[PDB]
Amino acid sequence: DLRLHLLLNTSVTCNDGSPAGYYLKESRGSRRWLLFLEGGWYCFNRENCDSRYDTMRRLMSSRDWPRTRTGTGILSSQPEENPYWWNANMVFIPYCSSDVWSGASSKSEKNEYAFMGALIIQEVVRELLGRGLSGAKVLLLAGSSAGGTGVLLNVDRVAEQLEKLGYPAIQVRGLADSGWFLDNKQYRPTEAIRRGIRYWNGVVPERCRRQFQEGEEWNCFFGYKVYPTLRSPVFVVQWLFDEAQLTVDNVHPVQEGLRLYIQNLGRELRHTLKDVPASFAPACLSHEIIIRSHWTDVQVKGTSLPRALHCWDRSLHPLKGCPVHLVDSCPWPHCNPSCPT
Ligand SMILES: CCOc1cccc(-c2nnc(N)s2)c1
Ligand SMILES: *[C@@H]1O[C@H](CO)[C@@H](O)[C@H](O)[C@H]1NC(C)=O
Repeated sequence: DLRLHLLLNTSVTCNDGSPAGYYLKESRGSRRWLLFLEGGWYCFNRENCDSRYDTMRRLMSSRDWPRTRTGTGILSSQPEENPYWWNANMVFIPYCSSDVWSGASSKSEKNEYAFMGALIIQEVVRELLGRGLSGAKVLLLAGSSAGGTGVLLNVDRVAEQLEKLGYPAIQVRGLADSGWFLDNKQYRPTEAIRRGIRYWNGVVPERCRRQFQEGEEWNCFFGYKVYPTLRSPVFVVQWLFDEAQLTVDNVHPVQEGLRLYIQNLGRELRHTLKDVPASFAPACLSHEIIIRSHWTDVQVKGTSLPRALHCWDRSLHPLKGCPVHLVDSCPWPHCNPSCPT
């Protein structure tokens, strides 16, 4: 169980002005820290944010949050559930900003909602330094779905923040799960992200912003475009046939047209990962994995995800029998026998 702490700086808020926060389980004998970003889509104007507030309110407010949460998957402390980092200090950061963790805008007389995702991450890091993070050797910023995209948008800013605060020896790294999307042709959101950035006062990494420039910052929400601009090591986990990708593409006895569409999506995803040295991409139809209790079950080329992450750790000190780049080559969902049922 991880215990809730609401942020002492009450100007850093969820969508409705209530305080943001984090859940924490400390491990006194460890210098590794795992900060996980929750996912859950986003909203991009007054009307669809109002709808979200009616029936997805825990993603917009802390008023009804429970005081504890059970750590699962990579946030579990049991070695049998989490062979990778079971003895680490564990942090779960709830997603209550509806902005893919990019926003920097307060609620005010002209803004019905606050969008403070980028500032929530910075404030969590600041307040954790007084609770033991000042002694860390590695800070892994991880996340799933919108939280995986949030890793890509924020990992280098966390590294810069710790450098400027006088902690140049903490190694900052990223783990992006199910946040690597393609701005492809639909079978039957670039615009929704463009509108969202203006609504949220969204911020993107500096080098990516300089490449694409004003009005085109939406490009930096797409992994294959923002990843080459990053300096921190990032490990990319992505199902080749991601369900959120297919939903946006308007895909739901498969005939030739849809067969070719689905095979081309897998091929394109594989192509964007060809030069990503730390990656895990199985040929499955699914969505998210790293905080699932059965995350230990899937394998690519005989290597599990916890093993690949451990091999990544060793590489940051090629390794015999300890691979870090694992991408399936077979071209149809569930051609990998270990896919989630
Ligand atoms: C942060 C990006 O989020 C997503 C997620 C899933 C799909 C898409 C898109 N698909 N087709 C497009 N033209 S954009 C974007
Ligand atoms: C509180 O958070 C706001 C928003 O990021 C920031 O401008 C301010 O400096 C913070 N105050 C303190 C005391 O940390």
